[PDB]
Amino acid sequence: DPDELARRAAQVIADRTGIGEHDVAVVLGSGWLPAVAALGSPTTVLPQAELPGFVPPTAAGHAGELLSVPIGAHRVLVLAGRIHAYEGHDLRYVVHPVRAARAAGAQIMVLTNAAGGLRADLQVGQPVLISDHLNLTARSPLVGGEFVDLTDAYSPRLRELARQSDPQLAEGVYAGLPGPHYETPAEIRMLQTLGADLVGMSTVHETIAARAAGAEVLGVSLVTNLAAGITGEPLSHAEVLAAGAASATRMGALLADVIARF
Amino acid sequence: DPDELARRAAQVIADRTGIGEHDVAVVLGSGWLPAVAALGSPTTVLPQAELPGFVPPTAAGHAGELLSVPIGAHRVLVLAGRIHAYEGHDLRYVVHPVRAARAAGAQIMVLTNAAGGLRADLQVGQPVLISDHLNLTARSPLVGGEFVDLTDAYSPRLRELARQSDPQLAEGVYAGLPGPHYETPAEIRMLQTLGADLVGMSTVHETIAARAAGAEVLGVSLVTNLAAGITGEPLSHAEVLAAGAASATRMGALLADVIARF
Amino acid sequence: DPDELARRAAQVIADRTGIGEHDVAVVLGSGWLPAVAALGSPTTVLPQAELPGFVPPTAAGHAGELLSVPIGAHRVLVLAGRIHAYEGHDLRYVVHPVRAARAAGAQIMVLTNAAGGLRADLQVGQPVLISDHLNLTARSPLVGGEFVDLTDAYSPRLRELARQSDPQLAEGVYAGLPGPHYETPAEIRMLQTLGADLVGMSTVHETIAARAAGAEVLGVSLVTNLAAGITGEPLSHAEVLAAGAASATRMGALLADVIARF
Ligand SMILES: O=c1[nH]cnc2c(C[N@@H+]3C[C@H](CO)[C@@H](O)C3)c[nH]c12
Ligand SMILES: O=c1[nH]cnc2c(C[N@@H+]3C[C@H](CO)[C@@H](O)C3)c[nH]c12
Ligand SMILES: O=c1[nH]cnc2c(C[N@@H+]3C[C@H](CO)[C@@H](O)C3)c[nH]c12
Repeated sequence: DPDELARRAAQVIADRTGIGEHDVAVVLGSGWLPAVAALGSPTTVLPQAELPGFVPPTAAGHAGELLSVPIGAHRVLVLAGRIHAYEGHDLRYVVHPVRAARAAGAQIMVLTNAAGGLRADLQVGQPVLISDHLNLTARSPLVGGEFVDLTDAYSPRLRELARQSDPQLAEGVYAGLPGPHYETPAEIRMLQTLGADLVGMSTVHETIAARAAGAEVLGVSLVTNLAAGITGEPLSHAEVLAAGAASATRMGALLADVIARF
Repeated sequence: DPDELARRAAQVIADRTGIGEHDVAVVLGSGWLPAVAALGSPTTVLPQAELPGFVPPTAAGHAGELLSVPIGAHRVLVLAGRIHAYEGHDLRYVVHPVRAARAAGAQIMVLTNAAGGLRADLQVGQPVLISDHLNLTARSPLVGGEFVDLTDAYSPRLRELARQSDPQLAEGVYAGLPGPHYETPAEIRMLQTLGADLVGMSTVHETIAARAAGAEVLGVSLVTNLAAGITGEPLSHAEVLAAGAASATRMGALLADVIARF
Repeated sequence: DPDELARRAAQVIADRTGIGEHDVAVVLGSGWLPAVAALGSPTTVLPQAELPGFVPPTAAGHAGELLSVPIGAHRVLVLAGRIHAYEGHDLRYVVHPVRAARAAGAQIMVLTNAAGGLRADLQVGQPVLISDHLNLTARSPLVGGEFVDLTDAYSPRLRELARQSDPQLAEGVYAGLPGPHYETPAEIRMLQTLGADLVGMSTVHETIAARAAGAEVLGVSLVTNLAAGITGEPLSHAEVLAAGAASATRMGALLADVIARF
């Protein structure tokens, strides 16, 4: 039962942070690890693994920590690192962090990730707001009778607030694939034909779960590389992390400022 | 064993209805529940849960009953309600009803469903004959060695008979997705590029199983809403059922008239 | 563990063939069974079922044997027949043959298969080099941390060598689907829009596993039929095998000559 698991996790979060309720939750993805400090000074930092239902993150660049940080007038839950479907876990565990955050009081989820850029105007190191997504996993974190509407899944309101922080920000459609292998050039051309501007291996299910649980979502992708075949250069996870690190300053600053505007 | 479980179901059906063999089978989908009255008067009504191999339907608007109704010169098996892949059951259970119907003698399957409309001409409340489908579930109810040809999976002959009943009936390509979450506007634009005119969360596997079993198929979608992003308005299951109810009488009358022409 | 099972299978291969190491591996797919003779005179022939981790092939036209054949200056492992995902096995077993071959020393994998033709200039009986693929199975044979780059997954270098044998060889993008049901005409139109020139039910995962393991790949499809909807004619596995048999002479000769050029 996802509901009870989330409640139990939320209770532990309240007991360890000393805060009965949090207002916003942020998940830092690949390349986003160094952006955690700019969010503010944490009042609590603990291992995600400590929390009920939390499968510890294992991918490089994912700290696997939970931080409670005051940002603006909000108490923010920072999920430094996430698990992915390609790691083999049931989607119940993949979306648990977001559900636990919701049970802890968070009504706004800021989901960040690294992504390959498909639209010609996107450059490596550029943060892109997610306007919508393409779930190409043939799966759903929802089960039986949960008919959730995904119109405005990525709140236009939150994207406008983000632009208030940095009017420069572009938007794009995120394609969520299973992974863990990167795409072939032909698959990238296919994704372009399908309307995708960004490609990654997470987020879509978490967004679906967040909406199903009544929370708004702000998605932010960091273009860590141009999609396969666009340049012809080889992609590697280390390169993804390195690319993300180069924009850590802007990223951390952006998150801190936008969240304060919520 | 699928075949043997289908035979057991067909036998219980014969015993309970007192009819040794049926000629046509109809599966009523979301919103079609109240269309049963217009089909004719049942000689027998029983719970699907009482039939071997039948996983009971659980989605709202799915009665989970089996009726034996005489329509014209045919003895018709009416499967009021169905189970869906999003309910978590293996496909053998999802296509079992159709296989049991075939074992009961049904050589024609009338698969009805609710669907979101993507093509510009479609209106809410409009019945649409399925001309072909797009299986976007990445699954199949068939196993090794079952290399079934899907050309004319939706019998042109039956669509021809349907138009004889209502000359104004339009046709469309149905895209079958996993569900249970509705599609994002971006996914809808993607489906239009893929050639989809209607979008749903059932039917495709049942059609495949029916063809593999040697039965002809007539697919009928009731546009219960325009696809996500077309109107921007929210989608909800209650609304799907409500829309279906507004057209239930017409749908039942249509089915009765078409089937009598078989 | 996949790697351990692979190394173990490789030790058995070495022992039963008396050959401590092989240089090239070739997988013969549907319709390719008779092309084995032209490869050369085998020094050892044994059932795949007798090797660790090898699930026996079951589809008609797949011998299920492993042959050690000297071709040119190379010691070649010939996998006569393969298993498919539609047979229900975990992808670990589907890609095991390739991983075992790599562990046995093979740094080049020649993956052959039967495929439906989508591009208008491709004819039944025509061999087509795979330039790239579209993995439309929503799956991957890899697990967490195995972020493999798939640029040039099908070695341009090996395709060049292939053309030195037959300068008239055409290239095409292969779409890998789950199967086992054949595609609907609407699905074929979709595949064309997605950039597919060939459609099949294997190879993509084996290619991914090969690349992840450090082996180059040469993919060769034999157009055994025009895709569904192109002609309207019925498709069947027997016809696929018959079509393949009609070009077995050309294929066996092609394989023997190309491998000798490696
Ligand atoms: O080109 C790409 N294709 C698919 N995903 C990504 C990502 C995103 N994350 C990064 C990480 C792999 O390096 C995995 O969890 C996917 C960055 N670039 C790409
Ligand atoms: O817009 C749509 N997208 C996907 N499926 C449907 C359906 C069909 N059924 C209806 C039902 C959900 O309300 C589920 O079993 C899917 C109607 N409208 C849509
Ligand atoms: O039209 C086609 N669609 C999908 N696969 C194939 C193939 C390839 N193999 C052949 C075999 C089925 O007959 C199965 O393992 C798929 C040949 N023609 C087609």
